[PDB]
Formats: sequence, C-alpha cells, structure tokens
Amino acid sequence: AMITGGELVVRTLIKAGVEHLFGLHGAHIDTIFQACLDHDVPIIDTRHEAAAGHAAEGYARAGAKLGVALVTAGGGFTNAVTPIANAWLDRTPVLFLTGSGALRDDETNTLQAGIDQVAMAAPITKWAHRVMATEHIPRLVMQAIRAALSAPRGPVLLDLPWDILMNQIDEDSVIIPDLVLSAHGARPDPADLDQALALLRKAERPVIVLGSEASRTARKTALSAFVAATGVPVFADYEGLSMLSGLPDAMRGGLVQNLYSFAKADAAPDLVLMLGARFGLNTGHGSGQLIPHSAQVIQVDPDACELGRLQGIALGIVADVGGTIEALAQATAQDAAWPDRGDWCAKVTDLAQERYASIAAKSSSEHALHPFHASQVIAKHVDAGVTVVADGALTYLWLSEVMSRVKPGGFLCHGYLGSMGVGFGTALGAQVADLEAGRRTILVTGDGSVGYSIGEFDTLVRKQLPLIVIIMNNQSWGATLHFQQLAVGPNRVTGTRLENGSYHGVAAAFGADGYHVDSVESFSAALAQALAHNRPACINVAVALDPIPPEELI
Amino acid sequence: AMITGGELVVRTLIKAGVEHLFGLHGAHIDTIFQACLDHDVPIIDTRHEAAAGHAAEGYARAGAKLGVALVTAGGGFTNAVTPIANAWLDRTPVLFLTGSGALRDDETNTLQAGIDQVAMAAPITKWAHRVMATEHIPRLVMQAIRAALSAPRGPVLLDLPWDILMNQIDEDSVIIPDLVLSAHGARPDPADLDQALALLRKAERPVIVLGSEASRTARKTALSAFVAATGVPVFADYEGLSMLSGLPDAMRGGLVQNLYSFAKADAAPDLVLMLGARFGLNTGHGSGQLIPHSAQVIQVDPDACELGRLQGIALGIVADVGGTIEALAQATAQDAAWPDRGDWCAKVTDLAQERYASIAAKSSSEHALHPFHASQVIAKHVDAGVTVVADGALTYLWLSEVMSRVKPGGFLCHGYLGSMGVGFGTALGAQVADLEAGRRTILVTGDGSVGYSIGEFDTLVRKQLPLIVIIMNNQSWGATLHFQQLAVGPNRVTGTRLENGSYHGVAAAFGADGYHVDSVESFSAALAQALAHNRPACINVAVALDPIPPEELI
Amino acid sequence: AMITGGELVVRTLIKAGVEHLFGLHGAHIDTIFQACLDHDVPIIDTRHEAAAGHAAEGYARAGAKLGVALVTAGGGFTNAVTPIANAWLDRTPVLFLTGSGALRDDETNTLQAGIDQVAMAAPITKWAHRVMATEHIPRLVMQAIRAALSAPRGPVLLDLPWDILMNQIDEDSVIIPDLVLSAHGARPDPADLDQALALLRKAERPVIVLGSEASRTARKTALSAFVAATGVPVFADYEGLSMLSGLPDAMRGGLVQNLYSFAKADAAPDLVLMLGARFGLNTGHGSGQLIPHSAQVIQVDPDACELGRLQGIALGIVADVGGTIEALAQATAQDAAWPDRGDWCAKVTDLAQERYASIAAKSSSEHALHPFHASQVIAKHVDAGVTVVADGALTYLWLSEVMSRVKPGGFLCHGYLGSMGVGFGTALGAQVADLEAGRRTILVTGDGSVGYSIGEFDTLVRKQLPLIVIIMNNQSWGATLHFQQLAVGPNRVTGTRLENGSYHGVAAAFGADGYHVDSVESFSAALAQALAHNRPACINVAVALDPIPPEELII
Ligand SMILES: Cc1ncc(C[n+]2csc(CCOP(=O)(O)OP(=O)(O)O)c2C)c(N)n1
Ligand SMILES: Cc1ncc(C[n+]2csc(CCOP(=O)(O)OP(=O)(O)O)c2C)c(N)n1
Ligand SMILES: Cc1ncc(C[n+]2csc(CCOP(=O)(O)OP(=O)(O)O)c2C)c(N)n1
Repeated sequence: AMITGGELVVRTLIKAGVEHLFGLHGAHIDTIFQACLDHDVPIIDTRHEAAAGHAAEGYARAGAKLGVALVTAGGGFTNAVTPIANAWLDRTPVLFLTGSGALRDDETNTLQAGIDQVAMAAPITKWAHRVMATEHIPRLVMQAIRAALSAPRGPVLLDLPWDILMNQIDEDSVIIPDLVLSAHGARPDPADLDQALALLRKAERPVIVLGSEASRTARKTALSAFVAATGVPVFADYEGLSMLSGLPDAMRGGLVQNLYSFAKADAAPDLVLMLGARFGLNTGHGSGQLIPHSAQVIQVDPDACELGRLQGIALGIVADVGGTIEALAQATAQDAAWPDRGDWCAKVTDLAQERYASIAAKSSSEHALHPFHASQVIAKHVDAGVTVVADGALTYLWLSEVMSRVKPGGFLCHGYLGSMGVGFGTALGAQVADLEAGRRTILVTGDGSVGYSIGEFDTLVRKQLPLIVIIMNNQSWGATLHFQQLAVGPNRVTGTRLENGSYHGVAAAFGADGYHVDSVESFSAALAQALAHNRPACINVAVALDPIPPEELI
Repeated sequence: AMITGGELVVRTLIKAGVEHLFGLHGAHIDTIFQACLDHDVPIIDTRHEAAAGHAAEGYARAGAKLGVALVTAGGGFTNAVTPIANAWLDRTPVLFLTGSGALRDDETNTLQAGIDQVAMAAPITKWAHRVMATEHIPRLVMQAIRAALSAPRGPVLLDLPWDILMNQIDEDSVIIPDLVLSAHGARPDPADLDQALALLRKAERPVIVLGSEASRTARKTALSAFVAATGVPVFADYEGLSMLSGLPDAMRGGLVQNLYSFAKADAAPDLVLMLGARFGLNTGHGSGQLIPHSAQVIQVDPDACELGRLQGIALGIVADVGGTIEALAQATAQDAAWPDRGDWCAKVTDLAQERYASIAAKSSSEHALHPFHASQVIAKHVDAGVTVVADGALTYLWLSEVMSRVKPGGFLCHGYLGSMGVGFGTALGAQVADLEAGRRTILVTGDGSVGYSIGEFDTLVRKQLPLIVIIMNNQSWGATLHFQQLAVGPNRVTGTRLENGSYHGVAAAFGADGYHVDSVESFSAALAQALAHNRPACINVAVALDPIPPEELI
Repeated sequence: AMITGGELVVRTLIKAGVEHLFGLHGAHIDTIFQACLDHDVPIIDTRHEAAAGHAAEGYARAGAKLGVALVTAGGGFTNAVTPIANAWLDRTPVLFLTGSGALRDDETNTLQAGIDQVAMAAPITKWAHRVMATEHIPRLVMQAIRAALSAPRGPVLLDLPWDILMNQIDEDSVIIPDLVLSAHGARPDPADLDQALALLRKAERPVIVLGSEASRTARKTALSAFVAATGVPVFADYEGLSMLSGLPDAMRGGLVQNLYSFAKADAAPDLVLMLGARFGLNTGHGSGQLIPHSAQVIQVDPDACELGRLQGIALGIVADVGGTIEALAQATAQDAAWPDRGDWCAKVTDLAQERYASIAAKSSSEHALHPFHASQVIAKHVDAGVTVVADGALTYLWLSEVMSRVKPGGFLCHGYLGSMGVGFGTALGAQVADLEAGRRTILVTGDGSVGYSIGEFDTLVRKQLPLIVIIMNNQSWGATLHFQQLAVGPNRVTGTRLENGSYHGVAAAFGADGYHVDSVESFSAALAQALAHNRPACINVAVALDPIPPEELII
C-alpha cells in the first residue's frame, strides 16, 4: 500500500475522468507510464513531444474535453512549447505534465536538469507550477485541471520533479479529490440578458458570431433552441464553425469572413452578438470590415480585457459563453414571438452563394489542379461523421471557401499563433477522440507544413489510427512565396520553393497507404478509396501555386 | 488640439470615472501630473511610492472602487512592488501606472532605465504590459481597468515609456473609449443555485462565510434580503467583515475565527456556504478547525483553482460573489418560508460572548495597559461612521477580539502577505475615500510597523487628511519576540526589541497632533479628543508586551 | 538610400564576419531574406525551425565560430526553443534572430503576436532583448554577438518586431559598428599561474581535463607547446575531445570517462587541472569517481559559480580557457625542464587499452550486429578529415568507447540537456561549416532519435549537403527500454518499442541514398561507398538491443 508519486498522478487523472494521454517516454516520467499500464489507461506515444502536445490539443478540441500531454525533463518539455503556445492563444484546455530534475539533485549540472521550465511556460499558460512534495500531487493535479477547464479555457503546466514522482508514500495518507467544479458556466445578470434580447429584437439585420468558448462548452441543443426561436443568422470563426452544424440552413451564416461583402451590398449588420469571438485576427481586428463600426455590438466573454478590445461596444458582459447560450435559450423559450427574419436570412444565404459562385466561375483546372477544385472534392465528403483539420496556409485559405456550406462534425484550423505544422499532431489526437464518437478525421495540410511532423506516419501505423493526411502540394511554402511576389516583387522569390520529395513515398516507408494524384478525377478516386478503409493514408495532391485565394486578395 | 500621451492617460481615467490618484512625482510622468492639474483631478503625493501604492489599495478597499497609483521609472516602480504584491494576494483592484525608460533611448545605460518592470510585476499582477505607441494609450488604459475590476479583482501594471507619454498626437486621431463593462457580476446556473438552497434549507447548523469579493461589489441590500429570508448566520474573514455591518445582530457571526470553539461545544456547522472566502490563512487552511471536515461545503469563487483547494467540497460554483448574492436574494424572495433558525443563531451569539468574556476575565491592566483593554477603548467608537485599518501583529490579533461585536463602516487588516507597515499608506488612502463617505479613518498599528512609513505624518498635514494613527507601543517587534520566547527560548530574544524613540514626538515634528498615553482613562481621553477634531493625530499608547492573544496560540 | 531594418541586420552580420545563416522563411523576417539575397549570404532553409537552430549550433561547434539562426514570429520562435536550451547548457555561441509582432499593432490579437518571446528565452540565454527602434539594430546586433562570443559562450535572442524590420531609414543615419572585441581572452594572474604550475610540477600523477570552452577558442598550437613541455596526459569531456587530436598519443588520455578504472588500479590522479570542464554530468558530478576526492583540483572557468561547484578545490581561477592555455604555454616555454612522465602516460595508455580489450572480449555479433562492432566499423574512418556527430542514447554510449583511440576533426555529442533528436540539425550545420575545411560529416544516431527531424533528408538533398546519417536501429527507444527492464522489471516495457518503419526508405523518398545493413561486412561496405561519394546518405544499421554499454553498467 506504498505507492509512487507517479501512481498518485494517474489515480487523480482517472478520478477526474481522463481516459487518454499523449506523450513520449523518459525515465523521469516512467512512474506515470507504469501506473497507466497497471490501470489500462492508453498513452499514445508519438515520434516528437510536439506532436504529442498537439495531439492533446486535438483531442481536447475534437472531443470538447481536457487534453493531457506527458513529457520528460529538459528537451521533453522544450519540445512541447509550441503546443503550449498554440493552446494558449487558442484557449484550449490542455494539462501539460512534465518531468524535471530531482529536487535532491538541484544545481549539480546533471542530465536534463537546469531548465527553468515553469518560467518558460509562465507567459503562455493559465497556470504553471513545480510540485514540491509527493503528498501535494493529487490536490495540485486537480487544481491544474480546474484551471485548464474553467473559462476561458487554456493550457496549464504541472512540473513534477523526478524524486517527487519516484517517492513512495502510504496510499491511505493522502486523499484523491473528486473533480468538483460545476459543469454549468456562470450566466449574465438578468438585466444584461434582457437588454441584449431587447436589442436583438429591435435590430433590422442582427447576426451572432461564435468563437472558441462556444465550442468548448458545446451547448448545441440550447443554441438550436435560441436560434430557432429568434431566426437570427449565426456566423463563426474557424474554431466556432462546427457549432453551426446542427442549425437550420436559413440560420447558417457560416464563417465570419463571409461578412466582408455585406457593406458593399448595403446590408451590413446593425447588431452583432459576439459569443466568445474576440476582436482580432479572425474577426477583422478593429477594421469594421466584418463587424461594422455602425453596428451596435453586444459582446460576451469570460475575460473582461477582451470586451471592446479594438472597437466600441454597446454592452459588455463577463460570463461563460455556454452559460449565456443556456440563459438565452431559456429566455426565448418564454417568448410568444420573435420578429420574422426570413428576408434577412435569405440575404445572408444569397451573399454566401454569390461569393462561392464567383470563386467557382474564376477557378480553372485546365493546366493543373486548382486549389478550389481540390477543396470541393473534400467538401463532398464532409458531414457530421467527419472532423476536418486544416494546416498549411494557402491550403486552408482555399479550403475555408467550401467549409461554410458543409456541416462538419469538427473543424480544427490554425488560430492566432498560425504555426505551420501543428496540424499533424492535432489531427492524430482528434482521431483518437473521434473513435469514441464514430467520426473519421481528415487532415488537409500543405507540402511545407507536413514536413514538420512527417515521422507521425509511424505513429498512425503503430497505433492503427486511420487518419487520412491530404497534402496540397504546390512545391513551395506557398503563402510566403506569394508574399515575396506580391509585397516585394516577382524576381524576389527566395527560401520558399520546395521542389523535392515524395511525401506519399515517405508515408509508404512508414507503412501507411500512399497515393499521388493530380486531377479532380484521380483525387476523387483516391479519397473515396481512403475513406472506404479503416487505414491511415497519405494522399499527395499536385495543385497549382499561382491562384490567389479571396482571403489573400482581401 | 495636439495633446501628449500623458493627456491621453488622464482623459481615459476621467472617462472611466477615476476621481483621485496617489503617487510621487517624477519627470518621466510629469505629463500625467500636468493633465491632472488641467482637469482638476487631485494627485495625493506621498513621501514614498510604497505609501502611494498602499494608499491606492486603501482607497480601493474602503471605497469599493478602483485605486490608481502613479509612479516614475526605475526606483519609482521598484518602491511600489510591496503594494502590488499586497494587492495581488488581497484581490484588490489597483491600476499601477509606472513611467519607464524612453523606447528611443533603449539600452543606453541611462537614468532610471534598464529595469524589466513588467517582468518584475508579472508574478504579482492580473496583467502587466508596456505601451509601445502613444495611440494605444486610451485602449490599453481601459483594458487594464477592465482587468483590474473583473472577478477576482486584482492589481494591474501599465508601464508607460517616457517618450510614449511626451509624444504629441492629434486629439482627433484617437478615440477615448467608454468603460463598457457590466456592473453586474455573472451568476450561478439556476440548477447550481437550486442545489445550494436545497442544502441550505435541509441543514441543521448552516453558516455563511464572506470573503473579499463580497466587499468589492458591496451587494448589501441583496445580502440583507437573503439573510432575512433564510435566518442563516454570517461570518467573514477580515476583508468581508464590514459587509456584516448592516445585518441584524442575530445573524452576525462576526469574524470567521469565532468558529474555532464550535466543535468542542458539539456545535460544528453541518453546512458552510463560502462566498469568495478562500481556503487559506484566514479560514484555517485545510485543518477543519473553522470549516469542519464533517460539514458539506458549497463554495462560490470567480477562480476555479480555489474551489476545494485544501478540502473536499460538495458544490463548486464559478461565479461573481456579488452576482451570486443577488441571485440568492432573488430566489429567496420567491420561494417558501424558511425554517426558523433562532436557536442556532443564539448558539452562535453565546459562543462569541463566551470567547469575549473569557478574554475579559483574563485581562488585567494592573501594572500596564493590557492590549485587550486598549482594543475595547477603540471599539467604543466603532460604527458606520468609522473605517478601522489594522497593522502590527499582536496589535491586530488583540484588536480582532473586539471587532465582531461592533459594526464598522470599513475594516482593513493584513491579508495573506502579512507585510508589516502597509497600514499607514493604506489608512491615508482610505481616509481620502472616506471623505465622500462621511467616515473617519483610524489606523491601529504597532510601534514597529509605524516606522515603515512614518514620514507620511508629513503627508497627512500637507493634505489635511484627518487620519488618527494609534500606535500600540510594546517597545518591540512583538509577535516576533513572542516567537523567539515560545518557539526557541526565554533567553533567545534577539533583533526584536525596540526600546527607543518618541513616535508622538515624530508626528508633532511633522505638524500632527501628538499624544502619549498609558491607561484606559488617558487613552480614552486622547481618542475622544482626537475624534472631536478634523485634524491628523498620533496617539502613542504604552501597552503590555507579555499577554498572548488567543489567535497567537491557535 | 532608404533601407529596411532587415537590411541593417544583414549589413551588421556581414561586418561581424557572418557567412551563413540557418532558418525557415516567414513574411515577418522577409526583409532579412531579401538582404541576404542581395549580399549573396546563404540562408540554409530547413524543414523545421528546430533543425535550423540545431544547425546553427552545429556550425558554431564544428566551426569554432558564431552560429546564426533566423526564425519568424510566434511558432517560428517557439519551434527554436530546444536549440536555445541545448546551446545554453552546452555553452554554444548562437545568435537567435526572431521576428515578432509589430509594435504598432500591439495587443490586437493578430497573427503570430502575443507570445512574450524574450520572457520565454530569458532563463536559457546569456541575453534576450526585443528591439524598440530601427536605428538601434546595428548596435544591438553587435552587442548580441559580443554577448554570445564572450566567455563562457552561449546563446542570445534578439527579437525584431515586424514593423521595426520593415521600417525604412536613411542608411547614413546610423553607423554599422565593427566587431571590436579582443580575440584573446583574459588570463590568470601570474601568482595564480605560478601556483598552478608549481602544483603541476610536484604532482606524481597529474592530468588535464578540457571542456567546451577549450573547443570554442581552439588554441591548438599553445596546447601542443604546453603539453609537450610538461608531458602531462590530457583528457576531455565529449565537447573537448577534438582538442586532443593534435596531441601525441602518449599524452592523449581521451574521454574523461576513462578515469573511472584508475582508483582500483591504485592509479587515481593526485592533481587534476580542469580547463572549462565543469563539475557535472560528464565529470562524475561530485562522486569523485573520475576526479578523485583525494586529488588537488585546479579549476579554471570563466564563471566563478562553477569553481568547486560540487567538490572542494585547491585553486579556483576565473579566466578564459583559451587565454589560460596561451598563458600556460608562455610560462612553460621559459621555465626549467619538467619531470619525465613516460611511466604515468604509459599507465594511462594501458588502462584505456584494458577497457577497450575487455569490451572487445565480451562483444559478439553471432546472432545480430553488436553495437560495439558497429562502432568499430565507423572508427576505422575517423580522422582529422571527419566530424562525428552523435545522437541516440545507447548508440552514443557505445560509440564513446571507440572515440578515444581515434583523432576526430570534430566530435559533437549530447551535452547536459540530453535531448534526443538534436543531432540531425546539428550535423547538417556541422556539414556546412566543414565544407570550407574539406571535412566530411557523419551523424551516428538512434532509430528513435532520427524520427524527430527526419524531414531534413529533404534539406540535405535540396542543398546537396553530403551528410552521412548512420541509424543504429535497435527498433526501440533503447536506453529508456533498458531503464524499464533494469530499474522496474523485465515485464514492464511500455511505450519504448519502435518495431516499425523503413528509415532508408524515408531517406530515399526524399532523394537521398539509402542503405540497409545488418553485419560488419554489409555495414563496412555501405559506409565505404557512402564516403566515396559526395552525396547525402542514410545507412540503416540493424543492431542488437540487449547489450549493456559500460557507461550504463556503471550507472
Ligand atoms: C512555424 C512557422 N514557421 C514559418 C511560418 C511562416 N509561414 C507562413 S505561411 C508559410 C507557408 C506554408 O506552406 P505550406 O504548408 O506548404 O502551405 P501553402 O501556403 O503552400 O498552401 C510559412 C512558412 C509560420 N507561419 N509558422
Ligand atoms: C515586511 C515585514 N517584515 C517583517 C515581518 C516579520 N514580522 C511579523 S510580526 C512582526 C512584528 C511587528 O511588530 P509591531 O508592528 O510593533 O506589532 P506587535 O506585534 O508588536 O503588536 C514582524 C517584524 C513581516 N511580517 N513583514
Ligand atoms: C527530447 C527527449 N525526449 C525523450 C527523452 C528520453 N530518452 C532518453 S534515451 C531515450 C531513447 C533514445 O532512443 P534512440 O534514439 O533510438 O537511441 P538508443 O538508446 O536506442 O540507441 C529517450 C526517449 C530524452 N532524453 N529527450
């Protein structure tokens, strides 16, 4: 009945409800591997701690739950920092467990010791802390979990010294707490809710914009009730998109980028209800290009700093986005009637169709496969049964154009960090989450980005994870090459070409199914075949580089 | 119409509703002084930045509003770090504005430059940031204010480089935003509130315990309604104490320390509703000595990490404490009649009286004025018209014993930092806030502690702030001297005696009224006279050192 | 005559003498790419910022010069953190140039912004700083270089906001400073030098142990003179090893690990002169197993905190190691003849031979190629014309056993960070530095470790860098699997097997020459052929997992 600190870690994780970890082995953290082995808790071990970190993010994002990453001292930790930073800006709930030097061997210039891992993580975590006593493990693990899961969600680092984990203590001398933290988020004051609803009622052209916090709490039933009662069209940033999948067509505004053309059509929203969507990269900053300067804005966010960050707002509410959605659905259920918004919804629909049609008209695959056409081939397969993860740059910009009319089970794109290459790990973790949900994961990445984590084909094969990796291959770091041509000059391309390498050949050498395609017909065939089998796959798609996606042209 | 960065700062503060600043002049921040002069906004300039920072804290705490501290580059900032740390652990909303080296003169080994002020403040602030452009000033000032005022309240550092402040910009090119942040805090989900009230109704011996977040939002009307509807007795840590002042005697449990004697009297609460009271120093940590292990605990806090930090809880709600109190009042205004709690309330009263009488029985001023007797002299004058600020150590431990019986308008004691000396600046700021409240501030401090900021008698006189400073003088750093005697040995006193100096003489040399007293009669007379006139005063009170306050043992 | 901040960066690097950068493109740093293009300064662009950072390290280490890494905002920077940490612990002079968010767009929740990159680098750099004005670029780049190159060498982070780099200023409005920093480091006070030499003279069994700072300054001629005058045997940690390559065999003690068997031989050194070798992982910590507790220790290091960190010393000197070697050479060029130390040098030689022979006697390739035998195949090709880079774990522990008797041009192994995977980028950078020297780079890595940076086969092919990557393949994360079996139990292997994948196939799919081998004969043939051509290669070597290397046995 003596147990290790690592055993305490795992017992606390199990009690919290954790069922998977992502990681890479080291002696420093072996006690956690041994405890997981004993308790039949899978640790999905990758070929790089970065991929493990991103997998924990992908698992969290796809499954709307806590992701758990597990890395060893020193380079284990430093290899996980891009995931930490990505989860930080994305508001993704990930518990990063890292080993560190033994406290008893402090300042001995020893193996993997001497990196101030807590200091390195401090700027990019909700909380980061080094455990000082084995007996503290359960309470501090649970504290870390509460930090990560609470609004706004985000990453936490718990640093566990080798001696602290190896230490044995009497199991009856320490209690393993429950996770006692309400599942229901805090909601607005009724006066604020009444004011928001009065504004929503009076608007001529109201819209809702969902952000990541909407996705984390995933109150889709309540969202549907609210949206059905009010008839208000709903848009979302990338992270919020999959929250629109259960909504009636007339109310699906799609990606918030679609608001761009509304002003020119004399149709700019006069009221915007932002639910966890920040003023920033995905919402046009303070430009007024998507969220009009002439609109009254009601913003709901758990972080007061965000409220009107870049633009004057009418009503700033600090509350949980999920809780607020519940409250709005509760309020509008008591309502006899809401203004008819058929005409406005139709306008929203028509404007989306006009964008899509315009792109379709301009796109030609006469000489090489057009990125828009390649994106459409994927779109035909996207529904509730699929999670789409997007990496690259031009690649996701083109892909985004087909994403609003489909209803993905999940959609995981770059956030503010825009870190090329994070998608592979992200998609691998998403696929683990998706297994329980009966979903198939498709990664859509660029030829540049896939190189970051290309070893993970080995992991797919060892773990029999049926991730489909589609590489949009334009023989370049594409968006950066576009930048050079457009911002500097046509003869100023340097350091951005990638005219080498058979990626499907690399996949095949790792035991995954490899395909190379270069047309709508060949791509359609390959994708259909890949989807028909429960096997990991790489589809290398030769695509044109020259086309400029609308988001880039903007 | 060209205006300075400093003018932008002050326009934004005014628009936010700021009416006072505390600080100490430097050239680096002169543009802010000049703008305040133009706009008739007082800056209360102290003799030490630490006193200024603590004054901003006291103003925030006594006034339930934002405090603003203003300090210059380098030593101005480093002199403010004890206030920042105190505000951090006390959850006190203070905006610290600091000057810093000019960006254009970066890395020139120049005057007051080269201190990474934001890095130093990062571990002890909700947000710390250095402004990069004059045009960003209004949006970042307002962002900082939203960070400080949001639940849980806390300090923010906004660092304003000299060139950023001196730069002039067209006033028409930058908008000064409003403070658009709901005054109403987020509330619990009704399911959680229902469960909490169901538990409260079934309990045989329920208690409520208030913490600092309750004092920050000051929802007194709602608290009264809730308490009258349920008949449940209410306790508080030091920071929540003044929130009990408007309650009927039967439901005033007073300081949470009074729960100590309940288990031995077979009267331990079976339910504890913690409203912003954390598990920690003031609540008995996880010992169960105040919050029984056998009790079911409902905990409400804006920080999920705090929920069941040191002890298992039954229900953990993340919400604003003020919003929650409003929600509870609203719910209990509409539900059935609540069970009578007269007998339990009388038990609470009797146990408090038994404690007070026991101390009274033991306390003798035969040979020297006893600290309990001195405390009673003060208590005679405490009501809504008074703010009591407490510093020293033995001094506040004795004072705490008389505080539950009285109903102070404000009570500001040490929090977790326990930093001797913070009281003087705190009380000076409190007196400023108390002007518009029609309150008189009394600082009760130790002879050791008063030395930290003794030059502030000058500030009281220059600004005509009628603070009464009562020095409980036991010619020692008292609690520390007791530590040496009790934990080490009677012959082991070293570095703790202070058998020198006429504090009243020091005050008089700064132009404040000085008194030296040594008995109940002489002390009563001096305090009565000091209270009769709106003049700053120092009352140097000779008190016994040997008596051990109940809390010291515990 | 208006030029960008990025042009100022590049003009300053050029004036300092930088001839290569390693990096990965981003728009945030394009102005630096464009300026390098104009000036014909190569940027070796990799498939991961980590590989670019490790390449800059390898270039610095192999080249004994400044390495420069160039990365974009946000994820560009965060992907470079492992290189920064590695350089930090290894005392390697690398200037990490990173983009960051524009100052004018501060706090706008925009692309790649919002990471406090300086705060993240602070605990693992000599200096980290974000540039506040375009006019400050030349003086702060040069200041950064002076920080990296000064003793003890280490990594510096210079963070260059996008607007600061794109901003254009009059090229004549700012001076580009020269690099004015003495090449000759500070030396000991003569009293301290005299005391050290008096102890060295009186000692019965003196040894010298070199550390990384000896490699950075590479005072080979002075070292040769000093060692010839005194006849004292010289050992080194991994990073100091190539500094022994120009010494006579008699005075080459080799890797400091060899000191382990000396006490049982009644031959423990009575004096140890530590020249930038710290007390720590490579020197036996404070255990006295290599540096005896009974020895008088003279320690010379540019960081006073290192001096007797873990063990009492007799004389603690803060000075540059190169400057100290020059001082020692100067002193011993004008003093009395030194005691003959032939018998002691012979004992050193005998004990090394006993270790090697013992390993050889125990090693069998009957059923699978033994790691010691695979290591011997490599050693046959190691001389001044070769840089050996070592990664993996059991892989380098075995490799270490053959490295003392050969004289490598370069030897770059794991330092204190022990970060599996850093070797590929390191070797790629080393191969760039080795070009001008006519040296060939060989990476000896594990099947586990190679996976970290395997996309760099692409870079080798795109840049025609003839790096030979040797994968010691035991189908596992080997040392960690041994840990599980030895420290936990034979039935407790979890998360450590890697029984999948054709690494030579991966290399081939990137266009590199691939070989798969499983015997002394096959491996010898593949290596000979790969060395005969100036082509990148991958040699996948099937080796046994079960053998325990002496360094693990000791542990
Ligand atoms: C970690 C990281 N490194 C560099 C960049 C700079 N960058 C932006 S887009 C881009 C090109 C991505 O190329 P690819 O993955 O092939 O997608 P494509 O644009 O060609 O579709 C690069 C290198 C970045 N955003 N993140
Ligand atoms: C800034 C700071 N310095 C030192 C201490 C240690 N300390 C705790 S109690 C105490 C004695 C305070 O003496 P006094 O203010 O005269 O109050 P007394 O206990 O005598 O009533 C000291 C020095 C502290 N808590 N904070
Ligand atoms: C970045 C990093 N991750 C994990 C570890 C833990 N670790 C130590 S040795 C080892 C095995 C290395 O395997 P391989 O590269 O194949 O070399 P081998 O020991 O099998 O020769 C691992 C994973 C580490 N030291 N660094």
